[PDB]
Amino acid sequence: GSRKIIHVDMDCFFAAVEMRDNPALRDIPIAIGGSRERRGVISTANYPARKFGVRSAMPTGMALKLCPHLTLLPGRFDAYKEASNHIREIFSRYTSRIEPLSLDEAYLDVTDSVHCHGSATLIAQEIRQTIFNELQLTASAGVAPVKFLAKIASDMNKPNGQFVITPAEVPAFLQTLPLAKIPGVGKVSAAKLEAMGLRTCGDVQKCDLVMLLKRFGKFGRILWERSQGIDERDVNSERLRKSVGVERTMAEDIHHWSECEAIIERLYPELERRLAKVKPDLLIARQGVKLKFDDFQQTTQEHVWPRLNKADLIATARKTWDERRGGRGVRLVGLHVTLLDP
DNA sequence: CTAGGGTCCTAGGACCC
DNA sequence: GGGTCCTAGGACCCT
Ligand SMILES: [Mg+2]
Ligand SMILES: [Mg+2]
Repeated sequence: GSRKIIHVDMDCFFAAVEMRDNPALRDIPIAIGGSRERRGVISTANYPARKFGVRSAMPTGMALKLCPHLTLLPGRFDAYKEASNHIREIFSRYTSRIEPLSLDEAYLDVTDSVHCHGSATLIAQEIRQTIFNELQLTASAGVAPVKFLAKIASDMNKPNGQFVITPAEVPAFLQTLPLAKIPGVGKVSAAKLEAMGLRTCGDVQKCDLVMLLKRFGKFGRILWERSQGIDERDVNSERLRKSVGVERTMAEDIHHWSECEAIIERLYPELERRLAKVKPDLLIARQGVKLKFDDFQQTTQEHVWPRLNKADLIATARKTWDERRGGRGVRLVGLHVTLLDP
């Protein structure tokens, strides 16, 4: 009863696309991200930039201190979406059991596959080769009996490689696995776990489930399970979008309601255009707004509402402005919609 | 020197039983 | 008191 899960993951995705489309960017340090003047961050970087320490989510000013010649690109999201659609269609040549997680990666359940004599190792390799043909981008892959190990495995031999974890290999792999490598255990959790002496899955195996449940709730059950290679989550090909949002961080903090309202007037057409692609009649379940202040606290207020409406978003933003700003400056304004259930 | 696109979980009061 | 909805906040995911 052992499944075969593939996780496929594009290498330096946004950057790989810009270098394919402009070969002049191949050997110099490049990064997709907002300028230092726009108070931006790095979305991703190529390997020449990463050598300097440039990483995703790094503030762009820090990226530039590490790497003064970093070439900064704004991003061509239709080009990334196009490559994304292409690799998903390549995935469909092998199975319909496809769960995309973002533009550039998916899980594949090839347990019941007929291709490559049932070899998941060879399927992953054929998919990676096919993506390099046809798109001229490289992908890495991970093969394992459950999702999270497959996703960990696709990181271990990148770029342009893969890694297979067999059931017999799972116990040795887990013993020294840092908890922070499990998808969904982030910096805050890893720090709480470290402070109680839990660094690796081997550390957590020596823990009582009941204690984990008390100290972490349902997360503690996930931790206990994952530390044993237990991950019964099925590959789900029927997930649907639940929200759509449009927000912007300004280059300077704003301090006047007129500035905030002016921001909303530019954001609203974008939100309407993106909703309409998926919901022509603009019918929704909730809509709402987001402010982030200069102390980086952020607040949202959203409410049941039947149909995208600009004035109500202005009105709600006005209240949030008056009622929870407390005289602080505002670095970000955002709009938001929750989509109807079906 | 701190983005923009999202998902999922938690938690208190409202409302319903 | 138990479901479920409503809303807010936050950890976390991707690039
Ligand atoms: Mg990637
Ligand atoms: Mg990815």
